[PDB]
Amino acid sequence: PQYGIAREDVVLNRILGEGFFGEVYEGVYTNHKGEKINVAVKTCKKDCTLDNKEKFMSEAVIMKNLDHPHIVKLIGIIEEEPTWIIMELYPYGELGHYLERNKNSLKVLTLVLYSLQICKAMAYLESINCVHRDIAVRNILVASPECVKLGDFGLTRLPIKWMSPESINFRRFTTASDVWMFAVCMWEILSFGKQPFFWLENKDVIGVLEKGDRLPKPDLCPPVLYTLMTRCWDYDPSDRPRFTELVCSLSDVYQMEKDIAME
Ligand SMILES: CNS(=O)(=O)c1ccc(Nc2ncc(C(F)(F)F)c(N[C@@H]3CCC[C@H]3N(C)C)n2)cc1
Repeated sequence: PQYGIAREDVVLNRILGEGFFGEVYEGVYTNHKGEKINVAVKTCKKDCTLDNKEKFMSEAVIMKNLDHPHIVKLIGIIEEEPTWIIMELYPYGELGHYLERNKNSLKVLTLVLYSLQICKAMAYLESINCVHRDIAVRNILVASPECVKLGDFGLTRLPIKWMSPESINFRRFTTASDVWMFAVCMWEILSFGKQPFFWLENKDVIGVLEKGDRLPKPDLCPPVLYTLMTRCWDYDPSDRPRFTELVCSLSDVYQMEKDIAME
């Protein structure tokens, strides 16, 4: 057998966009069985520090070990020469843009479905007490109109407007902080990709939160779902639902929204 991937197997065709560590390219990987897979090929800047070259790899190896239908798929790794991380390519791009573009067609059913899918990826991460620091629509890829995948990165310049009080105040990041951030992501989804607290500056966020003030319900967000978001935004992290519970609740909301739309 010829397990793993050879640099021969992979051709670069165009720029995709800059990733945290370096440019990412669109290309085509040719299978062990001759199939052509479209791929996003991540690279690390040649001039970056050893600590950065090591984090790039550290993240890669974790992504290699993760296996969830709603987390971006790592196909392989070429360590040598210019290191290439070969990910599956998701043709529809980032959820936030996809939502902005399709805001007049998307039904609430689908928005709840994307929320549920991300919540399942998070319940998996919670089962290993892996914390994801970037559960946001910019960092979720659209595999198909009915499938989203949580991004790699986030598995200075912090996403203040997505962070729990404890994160902002003490740089504490736990599962419960991820629950808070995940509800913010639900809010972006149900708002068709608006930025949370777009009407504030970063410095003003914590004070508003400390006041008990919260993102308001998006127009098309079901009240039941907003109540759910609201629980995820409990100031006290012990009082927030776990991800396993949220999967159950969101499953119910999803099944309800489905019934409503089919009849
Ligand atoms: C939405 N923007 S776009 O330029 O149209 C586009 C933007 C991505 C894509 N596919 C795409 N597919 C897979 C991946 C990933 F590497 F698996 F995560 C990916 N990563 C993005 C590329 C560099 C940054 C990272 N984003 C998610 C933060 N991207 C296809 C089109």
